[PDB]
Amino acid sequence: SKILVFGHQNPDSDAIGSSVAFAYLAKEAWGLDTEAVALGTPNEETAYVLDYFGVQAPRVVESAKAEGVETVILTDHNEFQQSISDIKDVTVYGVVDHHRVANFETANPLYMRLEPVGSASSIVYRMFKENGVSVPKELAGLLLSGLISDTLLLKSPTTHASDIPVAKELAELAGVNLEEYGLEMLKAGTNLSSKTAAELIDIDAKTFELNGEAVRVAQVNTVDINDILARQEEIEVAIQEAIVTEGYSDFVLMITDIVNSNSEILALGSNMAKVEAAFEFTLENNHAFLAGAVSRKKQVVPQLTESYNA
Amino acid sequence: SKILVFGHQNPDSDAIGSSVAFAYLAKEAWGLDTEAVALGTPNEETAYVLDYFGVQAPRVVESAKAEGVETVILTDHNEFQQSISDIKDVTVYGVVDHHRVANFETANPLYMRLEPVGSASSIVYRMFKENGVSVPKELAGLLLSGLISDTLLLKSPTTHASDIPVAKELAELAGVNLEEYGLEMLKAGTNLSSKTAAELIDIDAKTFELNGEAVRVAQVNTVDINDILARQEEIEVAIQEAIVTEGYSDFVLMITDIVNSNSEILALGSNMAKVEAAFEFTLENNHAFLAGAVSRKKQVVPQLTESYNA
Ligand SMILES: N[C@@H](Cc1c[nH]c2ccccc12)C(=O)O
Ligand SMILES: N[C@@H](Cc1c[nH]c2ccccc12)C(=O)O
Ligand SMILES: [Mg+2]
Ligand SMILES: [Mg+2]
Ligand SMILES: [Mn+2]
Ligand SMILES: [Mn+2]
Ligand SMILES: [Mn+2]
Ligand SMILES: [Mn+2]
Repeated sequence: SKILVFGHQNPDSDAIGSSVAFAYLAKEAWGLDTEAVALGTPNEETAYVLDYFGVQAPRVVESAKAEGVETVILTDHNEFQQSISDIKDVTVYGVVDHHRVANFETANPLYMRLEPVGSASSIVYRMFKENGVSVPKELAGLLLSGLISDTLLLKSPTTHASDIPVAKELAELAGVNLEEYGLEMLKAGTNLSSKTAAELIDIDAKTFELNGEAVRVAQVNTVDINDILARQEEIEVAIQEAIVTEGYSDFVLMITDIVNSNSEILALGSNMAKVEAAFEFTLENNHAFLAGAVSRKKQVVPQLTESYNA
Repeated sequence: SKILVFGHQNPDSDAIGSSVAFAYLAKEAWGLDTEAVALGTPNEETAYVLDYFGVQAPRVVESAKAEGVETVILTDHNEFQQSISDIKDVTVYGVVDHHRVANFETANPLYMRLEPVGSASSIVYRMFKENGVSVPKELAGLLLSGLISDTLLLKSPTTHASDIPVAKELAELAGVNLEEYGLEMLKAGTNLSSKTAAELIDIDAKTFELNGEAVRVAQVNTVDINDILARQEEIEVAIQEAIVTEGYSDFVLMITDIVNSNSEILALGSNMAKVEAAFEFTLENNHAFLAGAVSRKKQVVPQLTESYNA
């Protein structure tokens, strides 16, 4: 009785790693019929991880029905609007995630395992351990990347103390130096020249349903804010097209400096006041600086989730 | 930083056991400041368990604000309408449960641990084991009861294979014979003479939000269906009062024979067709027989959840 295992739309290092990693555990521990698949082309960062360990990027799926499957397992997400296209007409078997919970419901009791930690991979790893399954080296690689990717080499305000031992142990199992491998994959994600302003606002974006509204929050990684601020024009022309065509209410863009841990916010839409409220700032020409922010999940989502209700 | 730990409204053996059991683990494993409390007077069954092991029933709480607490941990439930009165203005720290998920959302990532097993207590026990904490005898007692109560001495279609070892091991730790203690507590819950038809429809009931509707599903334990069917009149007079006063759309009552594993369904409301659909049966005089049903969570909820949508 076949089961797909996947990450969210616009899939990322953590999203792919955790998902793939686990389809393996499930088979070996409980002899389930799990096949890890994904909902998109890997990003430039994941590409590098995938090629660095010589794993093939997981095939891209359309809908469960297309695969003739009714039962799934979600990793790194749970919000129905972020999931596979036909998530309403399937059974969720199990969820392994590290996000807040919204727009998620079921008919029957499932397995869930959510912990608030720096990645969804740190959990899958910990779970490999509870069931005495040895991690192949190459999954130790993916999993690790997942954790580096998500935490920005263990310095995001999402890094939990539980992550640190997890780091040592994985790096070792992968045969890389942590400090040394970390920078060189993180670099691979800051190359934004291969991307047109259309694709750019959509390397890493998610839809949120705040209080009636569809708000779409996107993030990019860079070493220099003004590179993207020099592309402001097209970037905005692209953003507008998205809001019209998709029926978003607003769009929010985090231009994160991973070297200094800051972001610039670029936002347009009908609810600008709701945005400024969430950030105690002023959009000068559609944007503003936000000092020390790198986490969408801890420094963006909760705040919007509040000022859109208030 | 104080944290309440509790079961659902109309609290039961599993609801109290699991909740109490865990407030202990949390303290001893992670030194949290958890105090187990509950939202009602124990039922006649739990009473017997509580007195059999000499534990005091947990104080009854009004609202978190009344206790000056903002952070909670839910066991044996998750549906906001089944929880403490002010669950919207608190932070959910963690959830340990074995039900489907609905009407549940958060602002931040939490701990969840849901598994589909015969009780929420079988999970707390298993969890005591992952963290090398010895269970006091008397918590081994509560936990066990929780699992017996919920499964009807391991014969409900909710008993998982994972429950059986859990049973042996707990019974032993409690110093009771499983077969022998099981019947004598289960008996304690079938005494429905101490209850007026008002209280009767509300020993064990939960509200469900199916597709706009408020449907309220109640269950009783008996050794003889016709005892309750002989009380039909008042029982119905009481039911009506509930539907008017609360603004339910319909009421459903499972008259479960725990000796033979059957239930009689007694239902009134605006959506009778939606009910009959879910059960392939005909209400003769507001009721009908349903052969082999004992589980609200596996044989009632999913079916309504479907015919109310269909
Ligand atoms: N078959 C697995 C199911 C499971 C356990 N934990 C999970 C977490 C997520 C998804 C599925 C699971 C088991 O017996 O343990
Ligand atoms: N403080 C606990 C938190 C926790 C783990 N599992 C949980 C399940 C439910 C609620 C809380 C928890 C820990 O460090 O592990
Ligand atoms: Mg991310
Ligand atoms: Mg029950
Ligand atoms: Mn992710
Ligand atoms: Mn992640
Ligand atoms: Mn319960
Ligand atoms: Mn229960």
